[PDB]
Amino acid sequence: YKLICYYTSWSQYREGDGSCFPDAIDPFLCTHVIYSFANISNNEIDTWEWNDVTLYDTLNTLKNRNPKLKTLLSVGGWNFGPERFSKIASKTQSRRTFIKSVPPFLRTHGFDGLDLAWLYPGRRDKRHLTALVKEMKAEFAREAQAGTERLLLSAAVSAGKIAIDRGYDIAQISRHLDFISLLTYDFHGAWRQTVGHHSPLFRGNSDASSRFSNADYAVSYMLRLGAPANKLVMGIPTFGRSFTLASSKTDVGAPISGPGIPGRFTKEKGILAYYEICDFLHGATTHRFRDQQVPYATKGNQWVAYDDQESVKNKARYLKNRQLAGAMVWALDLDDFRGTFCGQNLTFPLTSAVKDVLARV
Ligand SMILES: *[C@@H]1O[C@H](CO)[C@@H](O[C@H]2O[C@H](CO)[C@@H](O)[C@H](O)[C@H]2NC(C)=O)[C@H](O)[C@H]1NC(C)=O
Repeated sequence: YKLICYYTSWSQYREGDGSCFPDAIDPFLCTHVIYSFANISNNEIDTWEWNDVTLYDTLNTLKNRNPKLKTLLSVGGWNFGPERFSKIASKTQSRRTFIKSVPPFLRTHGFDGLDLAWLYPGRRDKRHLTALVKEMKAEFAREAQAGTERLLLSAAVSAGKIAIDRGYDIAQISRHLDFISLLTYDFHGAWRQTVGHHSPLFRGNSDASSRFSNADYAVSYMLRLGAPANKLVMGIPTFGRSFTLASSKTDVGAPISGPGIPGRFTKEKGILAYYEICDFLHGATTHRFRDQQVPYATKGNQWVAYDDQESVKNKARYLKNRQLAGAMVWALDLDDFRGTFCGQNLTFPLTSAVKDVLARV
């Protein structure tokens, strides 16, 4: 089983303990660590933060304590417009140029592969996404001839039924991708003003409207579309989505007036690092959707939907029973990397909870 762990570039700028550098990562923890967001300029992959080469080096030295460890670099992300990806991939000339620029970059900085985070291809992009994966992989095979190890190629895909039908040809890109990561956590997406859990596991059978929103539906679906189990990796979140209530009501359906107030370290609306959530729980009321097997908490006029050690131990357990390739964890930096925020003395409590279940066969 694989344990893919995303690490983000901008977690270095957080104040106090919130700050995080590749330095704090346990090398023996995950199998694959995906460094977050490279960029594109003049049609070639390129750096993003001023000090990326430095940090590239720090992350890639962990492979010195753990040789089994594999690291990849990711291109795209939410704050990277899709029109941008879309326009590189639809002109074979600008496309072929980006591809050729990739292997040497990865090699110079010591990455074992590249990851595509084209955040949401559209109806008009399905065909080019395919071209890009196909051609990119071809380029990696041809390059392994120089007698060095073949660079890995992966992709982070949407888990929303309508998004998968609209922009992905799952059957095709699964042939060329080393693994596929399922973004199974943005379900109660950005819109609608009702309280709800962003990463529920099941249908929460007490809910009738949207069955397409949950890890289970998403997974079954991808399998039907043709992606093979041994390439699928299920996304697990390490952050919580927050709302500012608009009434005394706190149960399913309750009205929302907007996002939740920012975390003291995370500084961003509607979001909360896990270590922040640990502090938050003090004086907070905790509840747990039995149906979807995921917890939520309220305190004041704030309602937080999140994932704890056991809702996570559970998602992990599902993943195994359906025989998938492994689990993907979004942001080791959003977890309690110091281990001084969530009661117990453990470091990376959530990510290691997943690793425990994954390591028991
Ligand atoms: C990522 O690469 C992009 C595209 O190369 C960089 O984009 C910009 O470059 C110019 C100088 O700032 C601007 O005039 C343009 O707005 C812009 N091109 C676009 C958006 O089409 C961008 O700087 C890079 N991002 C970072 C953080 O370096």
